[PDB]
Amino acid sequence: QQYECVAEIGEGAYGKVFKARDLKNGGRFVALKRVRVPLSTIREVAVLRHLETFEHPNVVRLFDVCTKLTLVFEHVDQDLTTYLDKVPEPGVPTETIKDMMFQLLRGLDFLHSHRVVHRDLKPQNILVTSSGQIKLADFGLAVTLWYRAPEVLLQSSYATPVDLWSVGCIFAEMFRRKPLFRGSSDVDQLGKILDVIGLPGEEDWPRDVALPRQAFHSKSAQPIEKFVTDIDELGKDLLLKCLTFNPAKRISAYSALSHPYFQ
Ligand SMILES: C[C@@H]1CCCCn2ncc(-c3nc(Nc4ccc(N5CCN(C)CC5)cn4)ncc3F)c21
Repeated sequence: QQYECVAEIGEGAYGKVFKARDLKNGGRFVALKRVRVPLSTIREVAVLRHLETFEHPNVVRLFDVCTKLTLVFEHVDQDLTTYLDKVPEPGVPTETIKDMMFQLLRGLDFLHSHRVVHRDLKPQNILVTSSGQIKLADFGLAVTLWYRAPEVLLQSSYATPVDLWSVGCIFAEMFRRKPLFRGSSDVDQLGKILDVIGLPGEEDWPRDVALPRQAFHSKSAQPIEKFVTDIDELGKDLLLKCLTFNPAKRISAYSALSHPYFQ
């Protein structure tokens, strides 16, 4: 084979990911991934090869596609979840957050501008280069609920604001170094959320969902500076807009890039 697997670096419902040697391209480490045995896959692959034509610095580069189906990416040495583990005390520098957040919002904005929703944005998909660059992975191709948007939990909409709620949970985890909303089910996840952001208005609750608003009793909207520590006045306003219950009122990645927090 053109690539030689050396170690497993990821497993799940997306497929099995391997660290491999690019035997033909200088022995560089690459990320292999195999998908199962269709025409909807033809669709999602052409999109992946189309976004590659742009070669965005905040998305993992696609080196090859083979034939059930093998996907070769640029190997980046570690992910966000092992970066936050190994980072020294007392945490991530305040500007290292601001920079990584901007790279995150740029990759998401690139993905959203081309009408691609990540749908599972979490630290395990966020990768950090040895240089410190944020490169997104595991998208454009079809369990932890800790980063699901409220509208995915309620099962109503699954649009681009879904990824911006996750950005809020990652934003707060870059000050906590621990997940903000950590639930054991979708009904518990939505509860741990509303316990902090507050019970929204009756018109903010989507319709035809099985879970009614009156199901929860999270009486107050709590101040976010209690659950997240060390966030500035701007880091609060930006984080509050990502963690907005109504996806229509929630901030977009394009509007988040042009926010006072990134000056
Ligand atoms: C498998 C990942 C992430 C999941 C989601 C699936 N997906 N998709 C792409 C990648 C990916 N990952 C890396 N590198 C990486 C990732 C994790 C790790 N890990 C090794 C095991 N450790 C316990 C944690 C760190 C090491 N290199 N480099 C390029 C990539 F395109 C991954």
